[PDB]
Formats: sequence, C-alpha cells, structure tokens
Amino acid sequence: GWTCQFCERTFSTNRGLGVHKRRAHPVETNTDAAPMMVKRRWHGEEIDLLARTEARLLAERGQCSGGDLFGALPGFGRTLEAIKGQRRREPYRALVQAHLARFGSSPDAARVLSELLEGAGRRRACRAMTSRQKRRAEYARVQELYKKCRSRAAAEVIDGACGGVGHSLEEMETYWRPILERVSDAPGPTPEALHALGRTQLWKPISVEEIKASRFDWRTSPGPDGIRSGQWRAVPVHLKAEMFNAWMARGEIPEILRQCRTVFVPKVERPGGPGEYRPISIASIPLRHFHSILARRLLACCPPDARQRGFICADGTLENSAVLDAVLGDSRKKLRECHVAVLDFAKAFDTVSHEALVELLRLRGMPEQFCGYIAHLYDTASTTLAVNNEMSSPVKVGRGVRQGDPLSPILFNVVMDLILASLPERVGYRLEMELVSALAYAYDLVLLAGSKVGMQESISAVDCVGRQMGLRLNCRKSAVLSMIPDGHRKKHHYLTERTFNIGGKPLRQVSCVERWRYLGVDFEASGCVTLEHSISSALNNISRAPLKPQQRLEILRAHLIPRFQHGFVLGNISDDRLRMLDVQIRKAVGQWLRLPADVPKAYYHAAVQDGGLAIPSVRATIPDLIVRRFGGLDSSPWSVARAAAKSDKIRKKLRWAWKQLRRFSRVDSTTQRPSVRLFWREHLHASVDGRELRESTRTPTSTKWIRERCAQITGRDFVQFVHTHINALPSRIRGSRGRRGGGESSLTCRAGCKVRETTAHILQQCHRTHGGRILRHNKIVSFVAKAMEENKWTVELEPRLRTSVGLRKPAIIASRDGVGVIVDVQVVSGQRSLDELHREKRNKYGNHGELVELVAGRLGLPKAECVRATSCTISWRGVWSLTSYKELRSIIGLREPTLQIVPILALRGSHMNWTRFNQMTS
DNA sequence: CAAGCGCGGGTAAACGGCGGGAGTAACTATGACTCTCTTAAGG
DNA sequence: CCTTAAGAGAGTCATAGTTACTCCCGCCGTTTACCCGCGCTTG
RNA sequence: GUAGAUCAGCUGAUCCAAUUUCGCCGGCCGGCGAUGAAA
Ligand SMILES: [Zn+2]
Ligand SMILES: [Zn+2]
Repeated sequence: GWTCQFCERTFSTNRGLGVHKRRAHPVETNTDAAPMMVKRRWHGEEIDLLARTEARLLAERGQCSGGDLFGALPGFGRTLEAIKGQRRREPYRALVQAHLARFGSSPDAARVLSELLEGAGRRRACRAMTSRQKRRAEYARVQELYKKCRSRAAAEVIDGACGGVGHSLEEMETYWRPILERVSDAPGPTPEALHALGRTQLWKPISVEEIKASRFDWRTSPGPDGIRSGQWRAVPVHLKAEMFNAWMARGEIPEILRQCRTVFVPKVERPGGPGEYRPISIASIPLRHFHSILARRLLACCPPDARQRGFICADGTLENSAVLDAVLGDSRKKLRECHVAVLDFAKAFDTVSHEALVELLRLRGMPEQFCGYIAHLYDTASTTLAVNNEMSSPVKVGRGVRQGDPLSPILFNVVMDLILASLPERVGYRLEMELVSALAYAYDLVLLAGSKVGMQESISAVDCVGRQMGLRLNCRKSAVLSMIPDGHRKKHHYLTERTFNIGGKPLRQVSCVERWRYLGVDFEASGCVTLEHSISSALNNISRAPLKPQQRLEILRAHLIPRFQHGFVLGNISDDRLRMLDVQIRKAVGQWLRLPADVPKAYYHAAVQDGGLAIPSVRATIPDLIVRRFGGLDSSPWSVARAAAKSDKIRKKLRWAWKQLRRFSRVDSTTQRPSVRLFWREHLHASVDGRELRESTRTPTSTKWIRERCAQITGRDFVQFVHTHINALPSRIRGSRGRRGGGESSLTCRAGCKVRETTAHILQQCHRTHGGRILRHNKIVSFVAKAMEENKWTVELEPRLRTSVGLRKPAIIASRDGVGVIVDVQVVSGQRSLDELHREKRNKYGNHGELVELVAGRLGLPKAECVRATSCTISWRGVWSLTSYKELRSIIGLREPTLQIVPILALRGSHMNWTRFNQMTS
C-alpha cells in the first residue's frame, strides 16, 4: 500500500520506500533531511572564538559582558541568552583567562654569447619587420605540431575542436591585457600578520656538479629568444657555470633572454570564453635552466609548511586528494559536521604586488642579494601575447609571478605560508584525533572547518590576508560544501541555500548530485563517485582527427590513458565498468587498424617488448596503480596522510585493488612484486595466433618497429605490418574459425597444393609465392650487404663455388683483417625454436670442411680456421634470433639500427608475397 | 529616593547525539549449468 | 593411414553477496527560554 | 570538380593518401624563417 510521492511506485514496507527515495530521488529527500536548529550543540570552535573575543574585549576595556558580545559578534548566530548561559560554564571562563594571560604579554664565452645574442636580435628584428581545404589545413597543422611538442598536438586532438584558441587576439587582449597591465595597490602585510608568520643561505657561487645534478627535460619549447634546446645543449658545462657565475655576481641577465611569449591554455574541456584561459608565460631556455637550479636550492634549503603539499604535486595530489576523500567519507559514516571550502587561486598568480612580495621575501630570512635580484627581474617584465601566429603589442607586466618560471611556484609558496599561518590555530577537522585544516594545493585551496562560525572566520581570515597581499578571491569557481547531520534521526544532509559570504558576494553551495572537480577529479557532496564516460567522445575526436593509424595508437597509448586513469584511481569504479571501457577501447583500436574480431585480447594489452601493442588495459592497470599509490600511505611522513590511511574506505579500496591485481597478474621472480606485463605476456604466448610470437621477449629490437621507429612507416604499410604480425591475413583456415561444415575444399589450398590452406603454407611453400620469396631474399641480403660496405668489408654475394659434395650456395662472403664473413640469410617459420634452426644452418656450413676450404681458397684467407660461418635468421613474423643477434652484434661488427630495420624488411617481404599470391589468385 | 532598565546567578523542559535492533532497493562480485574450438599413439 | 575420446574457453543469465542506506525505541547529556534579583540611571 | 582515388547527387561525404598560411633570399622553379603549451 506504500507508494512513492515522486515516482508512484509501490513498495511492501516504508523502509524500502525510504531507501527508494534515497537512491532514486536525492534532492527532495535531501530537503526533507534538513535538521532543526532549535538547540544546536556548542562545538569547540565556537567556544574558542567566544573566549578569545572576551579576552580581547576585556583586555581593552576591563569589563564586558554578553550585551557587548552580541555587538562584537554579529554573525555568531547565538542569542543574548545563549551567550549568557554558555558564559557561566567553568572551562570557558578558565579558557578566557588563558587567552587573557597570553594576550597580556672568459673572452671566448663573451664572444659566443655575443654571437647568440646577435642572432636572437636579428631574429627579433626580422619578426618585427571549403570543408575539404579546411581539413587539409588541419592536417598540416596537426602534423607540424605532433612531430614537435607532442603533448600539444595530443591535448589539441583529445579536445579536438580546431583547438587553436580561436577566441583570437581580439576577445583575448581586451580581457587579459588590462588585467596584466594594472599595477596592484596592495598595502602589504600588516605587522601582526608578520608576527604570526614568525611562528639558510641561498646566494653562493654555482657548482658544476650541481649543474649536472640538476635534471632538465630538454623536450622544451624555445622562447621568443629563438634559443632552442639544441644550441643550449651545445653549451658545455664549464661554460654554463662561468656564465651562471657571471650573472650570479652581476645580478642581471641580458635583456633579450628575459622576454616572454604569453600563450593561453584552457582549464575546462570546453572553453566558454576568455575567462577560462591561463596566461602561461614562456621565457628563454637559458633563463629557465638557470632558474631551475635556484628553484631546487630554495626548495631544499627552505621546506614549505607541513600543511602545504601543493608545489610538490608531481606526486603530491595523491595525498591531498586521498585525505579529502577520507575526511568526506568519515564525516558521512560518523555523521559529524564538516564544512569544506574549495577556493580558487587561478588568476591569483598574476595579482601579487611586487611591493608586497619584496618585503615578504626580505623578512622571511632570504638574503638581500636574492631579494634584490627578484625585485629587479619582476620590475622589468615585458611580455608579448601570441595566439595562432598573431602577436600583441608589447605589454608591461605589473603584477609579476609568471606561471611558467621555475621560481614562480616556490616564490608563491611563501605567500601561501603567510596565508596558511593567518588562519586561526584551533579550527579544523579532528580526523582520527589528528587536526587537519587546509590541504593547500598550489592552485586550489581548500579550507576545512567543524562549524559554520569557524568556517566563516577562516573565510574572513583568508580574505583579509589576500586583500593585504592584493590577491583577489574570485567568487565564480569557489564553492562551499556543508555536511550537517540530523541528530536524533541519524540522517546526513547538506545545506542548499548560500550561507557563507567571502567578504560579501555570497558563495555557491554545492549539493547532493551536483558534480564538481578539485583538480580534475570527479566529486560530489557524497564524495568521489564515478567518471562521466567521456572516453567515447575522446575516442571519436581521435578517430575524426587527421592522424595516421600509428599516431592514433600512440596518442591513445601515452596521453589519454594517464589523463583519465588519474581520475579513475582517485575514483571508485567497479571492475565491470572497467571491462566495458576496455572493450570499447579495443573495438576502437580495431576500427582504426582494420583488425578482425578473432584477434586475441592479449595482443592489444601485451607490452611492446613481448610483442603486443601496449594499450594499457584499464581493468588490470588500475588496480595496480591503486595498490602502488596507496601502499605508501601508511609510511607517509605527513601525519595527516597516515591518519587518513586508517579510514575504512581507503582500506577497503586497497583490499579490493589487491584482490584484482592478484587475479590479474603474476609474481615476478626477481623483485617478488606483482606485474601485469607478465600476465599479458603469458596470455599472448598461449593462443594459436600468438604461439609463433615467442622469441620476441629475448630479442629487444625485434619489436622496435611498433613504437620507437613507427615514424617512417606509412599508414598503409603499418596497418599491413600489424596485419601480418598477428597473422590477420584472411586465409581459408583463418576464415574457418567458426565455419567448418563446408567441404574440405573450403579448407584446402586455393592454388591446388592439396594441403591444409594455412597462412604459413601460403607464404612459404605455395608454388606461386616462391617468386615473391626470392624477391624478399635478395632484398634482405642486399640490405645487410650494404652494412658490410659501410663497415669496411670486401663483400661478394653468392660465391660461385663448386665443392666436391655439390653446389652449396653461400649468401655473401667478405674479409677484413681475417675473420670469416660467411653469412647466410634465412627467413623461417616460427613453429620451431629459432636457435635450433640457426644451429642447423650454421653446422651445415662450418662443419662441412670441404666448403670451408673452398671458401678459404676463394677468399684467399691464409688459415682455414680463420673463417667463421654464421646465419642471420628471422621468422616471417619478424622476430630476431638471439644467437644471431649476438653474432652480428659482436663478430661481424654492426650498429643496432641496422639490425633494427631487418624486421621491417622481413615483414614487408612477407606481405608483398601475400599480395602477389592474392593478385595471381586468378 | 522610588521605579525602570541593563547586568548577571538559578531552574527546568524540550533538543540531540548515540546505542540497540530489525531490515531492504539496488547494484555487483561470483558458482555453476549450457554452447564452441582442439594435439596424438596404440595395438 | 584416416580418425576420436577426451580436453579447455565463453554465454546471457540465475543466484548469492554486498553496499548504502532505512525507521523505531529508548536513554542521558546538553542548551537556552524564563525567573529573580543587584547596581546604575532617570524623574 | 578534387593534391589522388573512391561512394554519391558542378556540390557533398570516406580513405590505406592528405605540409595549410605568411614573410624572406633568390631565380611559373630552388632554399631559409615564422606558422613551435606550461614546470
Ligand atoms: Zn519514487
Ligand atoms: Zn598452396
């Protein structure tokens, strides 16, 4: 008889109806879950602020009471009677007395840099002086990007919308240029704040050892200097040290190397307008390299605050995000009030007054020389916007802190330390007895509080210190999530109406179903739930983008995968959804590669070395990533993370991930650490198609055509190389995988070899194909022959020698300082171990004796033992032979690229044989 | 100087946080019962 | 002189586990709406 | 008609093919630069 009032469904009992609303109709039951606030319990933060206000009030006046405390506390939300009845409590009066007591207290270097600066200045002066054609233009653009700064073209394609900004210099310059030019009027930090913050030598000559000890990824865009990676790599380390010391002592860099080319980058996948682009600054390469060493020095010498884990976020978002999920889950399980403010400091990197930064650096203990250098550098900052090959008039910066400089994120860390210390001390969440207040990600700040008044006080504190620093707290992207349980009913509930005011302009309140992201992670008022299946759109964007099949596979390999498994890891996903995602990815790859549907699953997800296509399968690589990232939580130096590890939700997720990884991996022999690569290798070298693909593991270069060298193979050539590699050729037996009720004519060779029509039969022993076989053979031997004549060998192919036994035909011979070069070329099957075939071909030459003496007489080598027979063997699937690999690596000296290209030749010859057979199929 | 108002001690009569107890809608793992595909050796 | 009695790999789908909730009863600690004055102000 | 082919009704769409635009040094012809997203 019980029926829902929102879905008119019938349920046997009211309990089932209640859970029905809770799962089916969240918003209205959330409204029905709002608690009455008649006699709200007094939480510790209210006690603290009440006692501190009385302490001050008193000290300043001598005698005060609730009638004055209402005036001093407008938004406290407690009546004049509640203040009195609470005031009489003994711990409170003692705590007031506690705060009352506390409150009552080389010429060559010069020449080379002159040449480089002259070249840069010449370049600067020169720079200062239909649907079908639309697609062909996108092809030119995307290819010219993809062979360079690949993460550019990749992001541009997964968000493929002709993503070259678009909004134009116009609409951009009108938005940002006034902001970038307007000098902040920040008064600076008040002495009280500096005293609160108060609760180490940097300037020193550079060292070459630390110059090489500095990591620096050379895969970096130049600036407007026109100094690219290569010419700065040409600069030696001692010269680098000399110039760095010169600039270090002088304190100034040549003007040319301090310019910028500001470029605009979206934050959300769909750019709504000019207010969604981060104006990143790109300076010279030499400046960036010099600055990264100082950045490391400052990071090591002066570690940040304990609660500051945002500028080490290369592997630091793992802790902040994990702790956030843990605290949200804890507040849900034990029904404890929790207010979380997600404040945004985007655009705050360009609103830090130099007048406010210089003295903050001065009074933090930094040396005067360093402060002066930073002040000078930021005083003469001049950028030139560039969008889609169009460049603004020069713009003079007036708010400093360039989002693309090595020091910018650590020089902002001191402002972060100030603002972090500004907040009240005893405000936050007691997660497992440990107090957590702010997980300050470099960009997204987050404030945690127990009660409304404490959260509002923290908001006011951050606003005040931001205003003193000149920082503007944008009220658009910032939000507040409130979790106020209903006592006496054990119902969790979230507020809806806006309550907290960030210096006025009330903030947005998130709710049960509204989706929000704290640094790209799906979130909600209940916690991390799931991702919104944007993979389909990304795959579609890749498919329509003008890419070759190898470039699509590489983008899917390296860029989309990590991008989305980051959120997958921080998310909560069932393995069924991971399986569906894996299937979708597999089908998309099949469409891009024209592979049939009978290809084994392991082929896609096997490692490159093992012969597969990589393509990290989420179903197995996600539990591995979760286990790897959450194993060290219990050993985290930061105590809050250790406390969060105790939360049952994290433990449950870790247990589930361990189970899945155990099911989908094999224990390595050496490290005794589970690995999925072994799992996919074992599965791949088990199926009928993959059985021949066995010796690839022992030979590293055999598969170097899949990922390393897949830049010279054409799209058609690549998609047939992949077809042949996994034996995708549609022979009768291959097509018989499902249908064998037809007569054995349909199972037997088309040309009439009266045997089972196997693919190997087609390539290697069908009569017609013989021709193509020889065409491959010659090709191969000719190719490796050239190697001899770039290794200084007197080569000669096919020795026409008639031994007493008969007419044995060697492939090539050569000579250089002795050492026989009796080399045989073989392209073999894969059903027999390549090493035994190599031995069988080797012994029939070396142990012949008569042939040995014959070739010795032909070459004229003085000693019969001075010769050395050998054969290079590779299966038609393109797998090298280990013994031959070492043989031509060691004896007949050769560089590895030459042996790297042989598989390409072998695969090309094999598929050429197939196409020849198919066109003489008659 | 008496009456009125702001400033503080006392009472007590509903909030509310929690323990104990019995359940279930909605997914979400499988255990296990049905349909296809595969190497040889011995009298 | 070719087989053939077993092996070993998924299937929609049935069934059980599990996850995140539910509502009722009762209990003691909490909180603040009144009540009762004392000290300063005002007529 | 497309850089080329192909499926369509001079136009559209798909490809295993597909280097667009500007400046410059020069002879419709060659070469160079710009067209180069963070740490
Ligand atoms: Zn309903
Ligand atoms: Zn044949």
